Amino acid sequence: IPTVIERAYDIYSRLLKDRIIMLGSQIDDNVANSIVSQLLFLQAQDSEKDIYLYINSPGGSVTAGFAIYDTIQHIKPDVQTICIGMAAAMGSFLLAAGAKGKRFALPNAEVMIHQPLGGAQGQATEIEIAANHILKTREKLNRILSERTGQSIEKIQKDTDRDNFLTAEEAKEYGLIDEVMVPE
Amino acid sequence: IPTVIERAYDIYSRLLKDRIIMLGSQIDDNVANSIVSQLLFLQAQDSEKDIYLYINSPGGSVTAGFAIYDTIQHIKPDVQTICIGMAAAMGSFLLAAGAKGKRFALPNAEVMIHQPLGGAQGQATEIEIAANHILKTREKLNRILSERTGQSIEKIQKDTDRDNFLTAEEAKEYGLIDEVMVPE
Amino acid sequence: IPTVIERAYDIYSRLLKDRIIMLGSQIDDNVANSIVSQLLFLQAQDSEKDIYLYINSPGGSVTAGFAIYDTIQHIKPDVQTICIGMAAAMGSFLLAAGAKGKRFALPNAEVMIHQPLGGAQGQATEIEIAANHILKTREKLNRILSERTGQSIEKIQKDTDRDNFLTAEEAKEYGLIDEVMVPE
Amino acid sequence: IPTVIERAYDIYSRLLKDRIIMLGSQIDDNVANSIVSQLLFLQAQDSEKDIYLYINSPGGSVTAGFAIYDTIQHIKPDVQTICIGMAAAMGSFLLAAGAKGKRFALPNAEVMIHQPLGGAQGQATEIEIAANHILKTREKLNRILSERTGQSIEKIQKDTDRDNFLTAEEAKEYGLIDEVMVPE
Amino acid sequence: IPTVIERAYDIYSRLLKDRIIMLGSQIDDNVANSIVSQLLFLQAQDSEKDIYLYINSPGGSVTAGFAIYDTIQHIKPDVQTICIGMAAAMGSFLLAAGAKGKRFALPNAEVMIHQPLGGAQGQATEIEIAANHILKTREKLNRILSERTGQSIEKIQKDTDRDNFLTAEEAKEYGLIDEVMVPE
Amino acid sequence: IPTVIERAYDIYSRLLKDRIIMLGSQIDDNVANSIVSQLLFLQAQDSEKDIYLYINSPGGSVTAGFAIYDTIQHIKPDVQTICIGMAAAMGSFLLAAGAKGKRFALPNAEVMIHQPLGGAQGQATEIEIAANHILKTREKLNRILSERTGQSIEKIQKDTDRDNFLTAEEAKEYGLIDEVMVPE
Amino acid sequence: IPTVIERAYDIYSRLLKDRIIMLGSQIDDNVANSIVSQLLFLQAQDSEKDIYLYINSPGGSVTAGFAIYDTIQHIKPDVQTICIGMAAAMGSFLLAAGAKGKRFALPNAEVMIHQPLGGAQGQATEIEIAANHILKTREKLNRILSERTGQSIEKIQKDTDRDNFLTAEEAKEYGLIDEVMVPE
Amino acid sequence: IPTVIERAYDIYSRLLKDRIIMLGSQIDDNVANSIVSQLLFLQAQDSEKDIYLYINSPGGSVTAGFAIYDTIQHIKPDVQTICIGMAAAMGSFLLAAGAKGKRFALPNAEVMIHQPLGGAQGQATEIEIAANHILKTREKLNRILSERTGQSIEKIQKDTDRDNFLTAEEAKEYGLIDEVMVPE
Amino acid sequence: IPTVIERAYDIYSRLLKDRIIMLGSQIDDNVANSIVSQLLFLQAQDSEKDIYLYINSPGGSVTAGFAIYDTIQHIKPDVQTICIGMAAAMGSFLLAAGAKGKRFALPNAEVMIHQPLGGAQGQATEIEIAANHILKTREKLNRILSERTGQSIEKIQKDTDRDNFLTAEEAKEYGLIDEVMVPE
Amino acid sequence: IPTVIERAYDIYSRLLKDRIIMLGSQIDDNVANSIVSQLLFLQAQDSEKDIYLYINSPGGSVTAGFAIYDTIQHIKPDVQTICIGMAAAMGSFLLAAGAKGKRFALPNAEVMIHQPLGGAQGQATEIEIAANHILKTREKLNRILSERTGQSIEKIQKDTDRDNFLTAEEAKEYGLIDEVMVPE
Amino acid sequence: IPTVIERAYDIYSRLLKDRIIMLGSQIDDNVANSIVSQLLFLQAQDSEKDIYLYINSPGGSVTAGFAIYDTIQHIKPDVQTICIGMAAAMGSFLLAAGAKGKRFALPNAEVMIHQPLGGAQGQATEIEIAANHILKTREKLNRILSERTGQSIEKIQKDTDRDNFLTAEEAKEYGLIDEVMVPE
Repeated sequence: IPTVIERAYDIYSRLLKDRIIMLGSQIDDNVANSIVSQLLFLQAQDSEKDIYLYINSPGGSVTAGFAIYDTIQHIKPDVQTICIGMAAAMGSFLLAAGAKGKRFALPNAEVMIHQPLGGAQGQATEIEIAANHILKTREKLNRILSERTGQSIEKIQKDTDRDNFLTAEEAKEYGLIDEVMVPE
Repeated sequence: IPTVIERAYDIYSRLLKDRIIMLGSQIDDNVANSIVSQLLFLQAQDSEKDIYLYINSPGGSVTAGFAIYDTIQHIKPDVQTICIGMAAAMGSFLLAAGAKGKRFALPNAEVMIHQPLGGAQGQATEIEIAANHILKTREKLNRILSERTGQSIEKIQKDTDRDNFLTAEEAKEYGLIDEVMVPE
Repeated sequence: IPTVIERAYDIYSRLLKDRIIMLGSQIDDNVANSIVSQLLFLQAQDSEKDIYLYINSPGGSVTAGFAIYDTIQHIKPDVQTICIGMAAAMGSFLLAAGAKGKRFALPNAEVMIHQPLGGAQGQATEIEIAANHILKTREKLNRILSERTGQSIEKIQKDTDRDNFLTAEEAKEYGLIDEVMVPE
Repeated sequence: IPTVIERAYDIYSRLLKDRIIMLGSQIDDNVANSIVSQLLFLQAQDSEKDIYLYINSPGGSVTAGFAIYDTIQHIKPDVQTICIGMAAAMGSFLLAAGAKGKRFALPNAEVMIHQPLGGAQGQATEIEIAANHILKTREKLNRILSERTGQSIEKIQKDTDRDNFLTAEEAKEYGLIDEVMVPE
Repeated sequence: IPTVIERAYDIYSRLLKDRIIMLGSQIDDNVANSIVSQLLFLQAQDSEKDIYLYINSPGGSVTAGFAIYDTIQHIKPDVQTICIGMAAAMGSFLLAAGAKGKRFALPNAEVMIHQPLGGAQGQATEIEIAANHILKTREKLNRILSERTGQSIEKIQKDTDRDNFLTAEEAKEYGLIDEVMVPE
Repeated sequence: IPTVIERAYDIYSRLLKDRIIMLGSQIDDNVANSIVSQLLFLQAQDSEKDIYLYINSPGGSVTAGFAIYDTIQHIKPDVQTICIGMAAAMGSFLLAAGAKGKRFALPNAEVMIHQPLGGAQGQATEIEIAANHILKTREKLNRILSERTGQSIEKIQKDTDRDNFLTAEEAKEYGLIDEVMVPE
Repeated sequence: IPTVIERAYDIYSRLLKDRIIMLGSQIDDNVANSIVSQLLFLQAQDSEKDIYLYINSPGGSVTAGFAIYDTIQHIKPDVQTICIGMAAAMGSFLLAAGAKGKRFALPNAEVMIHQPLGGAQGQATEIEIAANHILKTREKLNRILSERTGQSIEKIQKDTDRDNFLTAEEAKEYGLIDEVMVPE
Repeated sequence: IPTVIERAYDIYSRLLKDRIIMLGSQIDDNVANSIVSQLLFLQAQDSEKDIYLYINSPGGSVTAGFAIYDTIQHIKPDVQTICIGMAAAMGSFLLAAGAKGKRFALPNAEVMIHQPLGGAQGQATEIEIAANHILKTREKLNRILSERTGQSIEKIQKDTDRDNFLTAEEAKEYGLIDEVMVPE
Repeated sequence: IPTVIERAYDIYSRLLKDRIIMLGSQIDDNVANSIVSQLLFLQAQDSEKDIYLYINSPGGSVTAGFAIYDTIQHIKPDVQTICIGMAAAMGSFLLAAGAKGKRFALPNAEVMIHQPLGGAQGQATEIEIAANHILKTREKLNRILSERTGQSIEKIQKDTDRDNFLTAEEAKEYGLIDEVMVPE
Repeated sequence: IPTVIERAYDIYSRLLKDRIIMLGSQIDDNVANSIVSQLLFLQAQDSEKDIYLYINSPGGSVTAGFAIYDTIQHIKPDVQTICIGMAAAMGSFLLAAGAKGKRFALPNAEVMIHQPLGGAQGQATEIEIAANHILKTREKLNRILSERTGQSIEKIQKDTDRDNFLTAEEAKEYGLIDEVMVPE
Repeated sequence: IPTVIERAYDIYSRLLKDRIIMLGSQIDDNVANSIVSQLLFLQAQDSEKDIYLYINSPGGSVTAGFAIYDTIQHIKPDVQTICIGMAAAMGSFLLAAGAKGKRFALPNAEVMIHQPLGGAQGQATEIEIAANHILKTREKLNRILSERTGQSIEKIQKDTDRDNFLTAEEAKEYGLIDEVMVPE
């Protein structure tokens, strides 16, 4: 909303100039499309200086999440992830997707992990196709999460059966983040 | 709707007196509950004289259908099934469930068979449970249909993949009915 | 709506006692189910004395109509058809379905014939299936109409491409009715 | 609404016993169907004693009106028509359709005549068919009205171009009624 | 819906005369009130001759179910339970509540068990109260179910975590029913 | 819903003949008005033989409840109260209002007590008047409840601050009922 | 809304130039995302000169509030908090989170504290998870509030059971603010 | 809406340059937030030259009003208030809040004072809290009004019981304004 | 949404300066019209340097898709296609439409192919026209897909009968893409 | 949507600078008013250099279409028409209206021709006026189409009776376009 | 919609620079306000050089029309009117209001004239007032139209009784326009 002088920016654009990206909403195709564009742009500016991705998100579309995830992995700069407020579902997935050693959460931020949600309507055959797809998506999520937390696929499976709320400390213990940023 | 004298009946009740049951609507728990009750009543009246079930139905709930199906098989009297207009989905299933040799259709009546429809919302686990259930329901339907038409399970599976519209002649050929009642 | 004494009837029931059936509405599964029931009941009462079906109807469900059509052909008594007001679409089909020599229309009654309407939603394959089904239903209707009017299938096809309004005299000329009842 | 003893009637049924029919609503297929049924019933009871049709109606379906009209002409008993309140559009058409010499109005009743209303949606071809039909219906209405009032088709055409409100005296002068019933 | 002569009954009341009760809908306060009232009436008629409760129900209100359950246990007559179609959730609970040795299902009937569903809105304190209540209700349900199936509380808890669909044979194996009524 | 023969009743009327009243719904003016009428009628029939009031109710209007409460106290017959399913709020108030020594609950019935709910919209002065009224209503309820359970006003006040769920045993311990009817 | 010249600003941006942030709305993810961004930007500009946060807010999302809270604590500059109008719920939480000695309220500003609100729908297990989470969230809030006011956890718990409205003086007395700014 | 050149302004901004603020709408949190910001900005520009607040408002949120009121009293410049059109409820409150000797109304402007409005939903306890809060708010309003008009608290209480419409002269007589600006 | 300095751009425009186009939404006439314009503009800028089209789309209008497809083939520069997130239906069609050797997907991107969806309402003749058109469209799509993947028309037809979800690797194996971009 | 630098343009304006006009939407009075303005402006710039009109449109208002049509014929520069995606109804009319020899379609673009659609509500007289108007409009359209394609009026009449889908090649064969632009 | 460079304009403003006004919408108070303003502006710029008013309008408010009409007559420059597409009702009124000798239509443009439309609700006296006013407005319209076309008031009255559609040639013959602009 508010504007800054230098030429005129909105507050987010001003921060973007310092290689900061704010994710402050649910993740859908628009948000993903914006985040990805910001990442590509920041790389084209300087492919050495690393990027800061603040995350306060309830989650959202799994494929939209992957567009962000893959883009983070694909670019040269390290992307630091900093969780403020809440990082849930696909949000926490992205939190854990920051460059290793540079994934943070503020002391009172919360992390939640759980299985993906979906739906299927129609013929038995169609429902089967949808069910297979969502189960396959869960495997893919769990696999990549296993790699980035160091937890086994079996433990992830069990821990994400229902909503699982984690404190910043517990999140660190789990391997979703590296450090909880103690007040300076 | 209209009334007959003898004591006063509505037209359907009057026909019930002659052991005739009209199925003229979609199949849901109320309809099943009424059809089942009529069947049990008719048996208590006379367990020898057979029963006439006219069927003009687009189908409906699979479990509500099975209430009717199982009740037909469970009582002593033979239940003749006569398709007028249309017998689709669970409706055609019930057509096929009449006493062997006594399943009829009028010359211009239509029969349609296809796979069951359903839906699943929520977690991956939840969707899987629903998917398994509807696929299991399809096997059950196909198995019972195989027994009453004499067609193989494999053929039924292929033939019900999409909407399959059958003429009265084709329905006899298929083994869903025994005879097409030629005008007297 | 109104009641008659003898025991108490509604006006339609009173007329049913004289073997008169009123069709005064669009044709759907409920209406068909009731008309069919009346026909079956009337035959059980006396299978010789013929039946009077007055028709004032804009049409409706093709399958519902066939339930009626087939039942008329199936029972022993002749069913006279008498068109008052309007007999359109499936309504004029049934007008033409009365016993030969006993299909009437009052002088200012109207008849309208046209092709069947429908709809299809979804995948290309599904639309195809629906399209084939409605084309096949049209052939069925045209064939039967051909038989009852004496007009060729080709002429019927052409004449029902769009809405075709006929006067009582034109309907007689076409072979949909036999006589126009001149005022007594 | 209210009930009378003798066996139990509703008020309209009690009056039907005296060969009185009440038309107190707009004319549609249900209403027609009921009025027609009453007429046929009354004839079957006694084909000599004449019938009283009270009319208070804003009009309605032209075809539904013709069902009534043609039925009045077709039966043996004279039908007196007595306008109370308002007889408009198809309503006034029916008022004029009573047996000659026996078409009445009460002193403060109103009559209104005007052209038929309708609609057409779709392709140019479709609109043309609809336009032709409604113009033909207007000719039909004007022709019959000419016959019953004694006014020329050209005068009727001009007088019904817009809404035309008539007093009871003016209605008599026009030939829609024979007598205005002066208070006894 | 339909009527039987003897005096006039509706089909359900006619069956009630033979000590049969139909449960054909979801269970709520109205349904319970009715079922309870039936049971009380049947007992007052004869406290020896046992009662037949047909069940085809998706379930519903837990407390409404308990009104039924407790009334079954409270009256003198044995209450046979016969599952037709589907008995799910509180439905299957009532199925299992029949007199021991007299709990049946038809061959293609389905049974489903799962945990109770609820909701809580408002302050943290309020949500806690609601959570405690529903957990307590679960214990109550599992405890009584344990008693009637012979399965341990721990196994019930695990088996009802998600939707659990059972065939008639599986239901008997589980101890929800005693016999699957083979077609006679 | 269902009908019984003797002359024809609905099930509830048949039970009313045995002095049994079913309360199976929320309590509002209509329900109160009906229960009150049933009580007055039963008294007029026989002022000695006591009455049975089954209660499965989530509660409802406080004043409607009092109409019932006061009528119970005002009539000569003892009114037994039997809780099946759930008696909450004004429901449990009525439960406790039965003749002392004859207030029962079935083993798995639930009781819930809590403070009354309301609303006020408008001017400060208006809101004050509403607030005073609802607080005065709470005192009245607590006072009467104190008298019938033997618990102190202060204890009631504290125990009804939030929703308070009670088992049948707990309800007996509290003094809301006298006995829990163990299965016969 | 309005614009200021210097280059063009909206009024809020103009104030942001002087290190003033306006919180004039309910707190959600957008608002948090903006406030946080403003804070980060202000720090990058000058990490010594302190920041002014005006608060007129009814509250909102607890996690969104924490994103703000943690950011305030994380940055170098002191953040003064000044309550104008109303600071309620998470609003008053943030008011109390300003740098010690620099938390103000205007003389007629109001503060309101109460427990967090939430909801849970679904299975007993799911409701339990939600209940536990909100109860934990309350502990977290009470703990941090205890630290910043100097009141014991037990007192906070009691004082936030229901809505608790405080004047500016009472808020200072409570330790939510340090000073009430007397008119200059 | 319209734009002025100098650099481009909207009309309001152009006036803001001359230290004029327009309040032309109902008072809510946005409006207050904007007015407050304008006030703070104007002071930062020049803390001597006084400020013009034109008021045409039906009133609105009491707390939003107090954010404006307190900011007026807190800043150094005098704030002149000029009522054009209508100043009602919180609107007239703010009118009376301008610097003494500099509160104006145009000759035909209207002022209306009345008590505050609100609402309370829920438990008796909850309604009581809300009632107390709104009564306390009314005292606060009345007290501050008494101070600025010179009328006793008792007189204000009586005069604001219902809607009280005042002419500009009557408003001056009451002490809400100092002068009515006679046309120049 | 956010802004960049150099002159002021939005983030997408900034990327367009580097010949990058973002497709991050469903495909309709507006989106196509924008994408086409971007392509034409980029060619007028430089007809040698190739273009980057990122694709994260659920698909959409087939004709709108073809506007893009044809424009890609029509312009001189090579158009690289890079799938991030999901490319489904017409989305995946466009993916496969990039310059050969320059069609990519990120490791966790998904591709889905299936037949086109549509609808038909109205007369039999009209439905037939619609059915023919959509079948013809499917042939067109399969044919072009066959050319770009190197798979046979027959295999495409079978593979697209229902929803077919593909991993990045599977998509490469199919011939939809050339390379999966491994993290750098 | 996106912006280009040089001074700042939106992408369409940038293309307008090169005498390109995009028609990407249905045709109504706004769209027409814009396209017309663009044509007039482009002429005032340079009356020799010809203009490029890209067309992807489902059609729309016939009179709006004529505003565009007539303006194309009225200005000096040749207007090239290029169909991308789809040109239906009035869309395809405008496609055919480009300067002879300069009417193009991309290889997979579709063209559709059919009769105009409309509606008429009201009196018979009113419907007749509407019907005449739309028939006259069809003649006008067919006439002008005849002139530009070289097909006879009678052929156009027949070919546009229903929806008529054409490929790019077929469109060329028909004389709607001159060339199909083969990929360069 | 689109933008032109010189300083930046929208297309309409660019054309306004050349003294061209586009009327491409229904006429209401906004549209009138805008057109009027453009006229006053153009006059202030140069009161000699004449103005071009293009008209494609279905009509609208009669008083809004008159604001435009009177403004045209009041200003010094000649206003040419050019009808493109359609000029109906108040649209055609304005077309005829252009400077004599400078009222044009393009060859395929349509003109339609008819009486004004309105409505009146309420008391007999209120309806009378409305009726008188709309009749007086018709006289006013007809009188002015008479003056500008040279047709008599009686002919106008007759010709506008119903919708009257005119071709460009017919319009010229009627005197609504002077010339039809043949393609250059």
